[PDB]
Amino acid sequence: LPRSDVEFTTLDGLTLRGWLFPASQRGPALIMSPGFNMPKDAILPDIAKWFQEHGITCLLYDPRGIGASDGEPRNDIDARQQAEHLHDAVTWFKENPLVNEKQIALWGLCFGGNVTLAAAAFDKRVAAAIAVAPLIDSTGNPERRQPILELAMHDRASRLDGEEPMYLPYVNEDGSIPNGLQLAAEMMPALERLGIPVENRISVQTYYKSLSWNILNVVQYISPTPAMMVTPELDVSCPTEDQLNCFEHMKEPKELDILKGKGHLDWVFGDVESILNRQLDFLKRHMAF
Amino acid sequence: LPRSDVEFTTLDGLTLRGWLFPASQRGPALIMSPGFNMPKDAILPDIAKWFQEHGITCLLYDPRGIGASDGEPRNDIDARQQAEHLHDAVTWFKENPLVNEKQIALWGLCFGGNVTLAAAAFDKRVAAAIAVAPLIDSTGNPERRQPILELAMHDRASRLDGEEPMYLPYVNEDGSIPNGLQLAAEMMPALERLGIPVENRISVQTYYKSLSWNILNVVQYISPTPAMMVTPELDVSCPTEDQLNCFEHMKEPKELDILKGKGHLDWVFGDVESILNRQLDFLKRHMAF
Ligand code: NA
Ligand code: NA
Ligand code: NA
Ligand code: NA
Repeated sequence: LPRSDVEFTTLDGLTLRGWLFPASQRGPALIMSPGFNMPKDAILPDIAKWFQEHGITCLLYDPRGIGASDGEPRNDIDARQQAEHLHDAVTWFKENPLVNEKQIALWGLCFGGNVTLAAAAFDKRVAAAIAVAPLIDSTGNPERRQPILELAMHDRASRLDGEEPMYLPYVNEDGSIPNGLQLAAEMMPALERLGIPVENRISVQTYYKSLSWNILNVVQYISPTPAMMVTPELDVSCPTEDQLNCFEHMKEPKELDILKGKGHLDWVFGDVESILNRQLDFLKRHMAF
Repeated sequence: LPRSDVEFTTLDGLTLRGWLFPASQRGPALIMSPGFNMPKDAILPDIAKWFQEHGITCLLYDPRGIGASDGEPRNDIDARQQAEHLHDAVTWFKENPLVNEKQIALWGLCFGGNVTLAAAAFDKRVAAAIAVAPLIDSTGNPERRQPILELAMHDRASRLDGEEPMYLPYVNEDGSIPNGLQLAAEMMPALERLGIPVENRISVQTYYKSLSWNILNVVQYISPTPAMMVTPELDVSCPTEDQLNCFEHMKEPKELDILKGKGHLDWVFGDVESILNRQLDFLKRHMAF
């Protein structure tokens, strides 16, 4: 079946927009969340297509302030709000007659995997959750937290006087990287090298909100919702050690797949059929289909 | 001088309302945050009068969704947002021409002490911070989180359908206390007994937000802002041990004042003059007045 443009409303009044990949008959479903500061457009659509071809209806949408979705400022990341919006997505999805409401899973890549795990921590309507190379910590060096926090205070006060929101680049003109931005600055050239457009700016408030967000503090609440982590062995962008630390904080039932020999992104050039068959088997075993 | 009605706009578009207790000349200032789900009207006004009489201009306002301030749902507690609103309160104090911009301190009681420590962790424009009997953790029995999280999920879906927000009582009809409501159910009869009006309802969304809020994530960032914790020795509502554990997570410069033989709130019948004198001495030493 062809993909559809869809939109749905959040509790806080925003329209989020995305793509629906309907399966050929009523059955399981999957809500897919993209990487850090990225729209739905890159990488995930072909994965959605693969799941759709295996009977899973997929929802792929632009988070708040990204891509085609409402939200101001743009490129202003809020994990707590984004997890909340996944609850609103589940609410929306349940009304689709192709969707068995006991077979709604969440799937997330990179920052989307952080938000996916957090949403699974809170929403027992979710039948299963998969996190692929999740971004666990944005703190960076906490002794360069001070400049960005000062910028965040200046940004508030300036916007209160009608100024535009302040943004940080992934890479300063002097070649520097702002404190919590090395993953972004590392991924951007590889993505753009492959023709994937990248918004190379992020609101300074993004760093403020992440200091109060610690996924390690809520992942113990996912259980008994089955959860799978998919961790590249050689992830230097989202440190493999961080991802395994998160897995260690989770309770059973939880399942781990290590992508042997792969980094944060280059697994897309490996045996992706076998990667997705493994995740499909996880979903089949736990959502029963 | 007489107290004035004041109001100020937050970055996210709300009008918060409060009282101003102006000192007789330009000098230090103090932003005062009340306890859990409580308006500005209780206990704090007389403390503000005392600070005003010692030369400190006080702002005492209703948090979002409380009392005279904007916010929907009502009685929906969001520590992250309330700390953000403390940043906008600092901006309002700085931008108005009554106080010395380098002598703006934060003061908070109970849950207000939590938000005060959080705000001081992020905002280096603050000259000093005082937390009195800060509420550190509202998780309650984590094995009891499920009925509330389910109600939170249901509230979201219902409100999207046009329905009114769902609230919980401090005391259920069978005499039971909802999971994170033991402090509130304990303090309510005592305040009402003294004629202090108590809103005995809390949004089900309050527990949802609080699980992603852990003040111990950020209090190590307060330093170098001088911070003072005032802890009742026999606090059974916010366990003294939680408070001291928070204090040990903080760095220097910090100062601790144990209120010997006092509970969460009954220190208000003791030697408050000497209690406040130790806080005034703390402020004088760090704000040079
Ligand atoms: Na964080
Ligand atoms: Na593997
Ligand atoms: Na509906
Ligand atoms: Na909490």
